[PDB]
Amino acid sequence: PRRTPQSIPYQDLPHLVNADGQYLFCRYWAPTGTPKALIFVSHGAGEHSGRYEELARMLMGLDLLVFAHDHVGHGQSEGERMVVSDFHVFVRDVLQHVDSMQKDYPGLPVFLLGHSMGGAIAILTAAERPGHFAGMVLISPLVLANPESATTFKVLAAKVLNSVLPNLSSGPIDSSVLSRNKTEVDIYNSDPLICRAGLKVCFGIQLLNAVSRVERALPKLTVPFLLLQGSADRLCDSKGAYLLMELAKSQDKTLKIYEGAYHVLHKELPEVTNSVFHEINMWVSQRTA
Ligand SMILES: COc1cccc(C(=O)N2CCN3C[C@@H](c4ccc(Cl)cc4)CC[C@@H]3C2)c1Br
Repeated sequence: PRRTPQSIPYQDLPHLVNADGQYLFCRYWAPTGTPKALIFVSHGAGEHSGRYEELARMLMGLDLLVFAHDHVGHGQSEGERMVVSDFHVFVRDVLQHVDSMQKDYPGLPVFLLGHSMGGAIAILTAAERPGHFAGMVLISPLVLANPESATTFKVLAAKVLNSVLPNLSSGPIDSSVLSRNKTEVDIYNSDPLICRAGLKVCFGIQLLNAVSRVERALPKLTVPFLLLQGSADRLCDSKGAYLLMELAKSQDKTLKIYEGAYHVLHKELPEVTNSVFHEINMWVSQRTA
């Protein structure tokens, strides 16, 4: 029996096998009756699908069937931790899962919800299939890197390093910049399914590839979207949210800025989290009625 990295047999859990023969752990939240729509939840770097329990329960409460998987190299899925052969693997695997759900629920509209790197994955998925998705909810999507981290000098130095020692790691991401809510920082720091090892050079290069690919995809993006962004985000720069609003061709695009908020808006100070849940609820409800 194939087992998760935590030694649990996949036969005990919801799962799928991707095109590379890797098992991905899956999570579902289905309503009691006929769903109004489907929504895939796309998590960020280093985290996993279980972090979306409360948001998913809210969406299921709106009669959507919510589905997710842990991206390769994350959570309870297989793969070396936080590495990927090419960023497109994440997009391909989302499309596999979406195609499987659409075959089981034909005719239902499908939405995407993505945070952080998961938001870049959602943008690239929707840009790969224009007109396929009904809408997207983006929570601090990866559109622009922190400008102090991604200078030309440092990107060229990382490309040189990647050519020699692709597995060399930097220090870990500073978890205190994820959220002003210190209880949520403590929860993040003690979740065994989160990867807090330093970012490997090779994966840093894939995240730079995601940024480059997102920029080229923006003029192909026509899907309706809700974009939520904190003004003090040190991981996905707020300028990227403004760039997405300017360059996406979508006729239905809305931005809400949370002044002073950090990166994980759905796990921020209660005033911010409650607003994020309310805005997503309203936006999805208006587009599923
Ligand atoms: C747990 O890891 C997490 C948690 C939360 C967010 C992220 C993430 O996606 N980022 C935070 C880093 N930044 C690094 C940046 C970069 C790479 C190489 C070089 Cl030379 C310079 C800059 C590319 C974009 C990513 C986005 C991660 Br990674």
